[PDB]
Amino acid sequence: MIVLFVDFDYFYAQVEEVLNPSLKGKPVVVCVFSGRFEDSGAVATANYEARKFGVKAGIPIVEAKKILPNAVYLPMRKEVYQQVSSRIMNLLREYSEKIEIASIDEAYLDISDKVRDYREAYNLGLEIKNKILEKEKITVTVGISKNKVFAKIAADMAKPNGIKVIDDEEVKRLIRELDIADVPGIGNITAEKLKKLGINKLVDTLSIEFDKLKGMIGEAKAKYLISLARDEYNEPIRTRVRKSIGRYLTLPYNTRDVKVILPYLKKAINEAYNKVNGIPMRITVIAIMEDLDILSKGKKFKHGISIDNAYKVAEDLLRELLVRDKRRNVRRIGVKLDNII
DNA sequence: AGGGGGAAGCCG
DNA sequence: CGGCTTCCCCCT
Ligand SMILES: [Ca+2]
Ligand SMILES: [Ca+2]
Repeated sequence: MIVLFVDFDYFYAQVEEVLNPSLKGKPVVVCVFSGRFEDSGAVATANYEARKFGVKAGIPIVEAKKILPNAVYLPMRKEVYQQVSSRIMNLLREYSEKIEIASIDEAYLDISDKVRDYREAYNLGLEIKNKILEKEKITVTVGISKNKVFAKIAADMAKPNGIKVIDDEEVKRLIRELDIADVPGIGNITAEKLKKLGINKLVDTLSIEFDKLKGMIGEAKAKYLISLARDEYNEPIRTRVRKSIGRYLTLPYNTRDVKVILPYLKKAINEAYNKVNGIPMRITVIAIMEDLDILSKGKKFKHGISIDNAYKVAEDLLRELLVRDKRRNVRRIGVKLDNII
């Protein structure tokens, strides 16, 4: 199996630069403004000119502005980014049908029965890059390896505007030298738990008894990590099915008054419904509380949920959450549409 | 043994 | 911080 992973470089910011070539070479900070205060909210994506100063995704906007007070701060334009992305994805479909659209800016291609050699793979990666740059004016990073995980590692190593192959031998070396924290799917929580016990590299997870590993990080990731370190990850390209579409709004203040909350919830459902190209069979209401804790209550039907009962159902789920948590106020309210068609 | 449902984790 | 995905209870 030969897998080619495509990772659109600093996507949102880069789309902004394409829409405005006068931004290129300037710190660009694409943010999610929350509307509560001016400058409230978080950074969503920043270009390299910004991230070289610590201004990156996840940090509060006011921190960003503290570090880089003269950068170009732009609000999320997700509909645009998504149009561009759908075009690049369609573009990618010409090179393979076995394709997994992992997210808005990431996609996996099984080019196995379509190259037969890693040279062809590299060259095809250059072809893909040149095509994408030519048609959509954005640079991507291509990773190529023996599976999805190492393709992604390759991309991670070559960002931005890179191309990288990880042959079998380099896989062998990587199992031994690559930090657990750099393993795709492994975040800071898992990495910290493992780090506490001297588990630092992939091969390290072999040194510890399975039951103990599972006891630390859960069966799933334990099986995952181990299979990687044994170089037995054989997982195939699964075509899409990412059936979650969400929408979240921050309330004008914290409150338990459904009379205040429900309105914002409906608009959320509204904007959620037109973002999706199909019908959800399951709806979940999601409340972010005042202590930032999150409550979910959802319902699935054997049929599609029209927007008009999405309102009713979601109001029921909301009231239900307000019974479930009699203590805290709500700070943000949202919805997740699942099981789409 | 199995499929929800809801909380925990990842990562831009 | 925000929005998705993963995962692991939990109750037949
Ligand atoms: Ca990415
Ligand atoms: Ca990682």
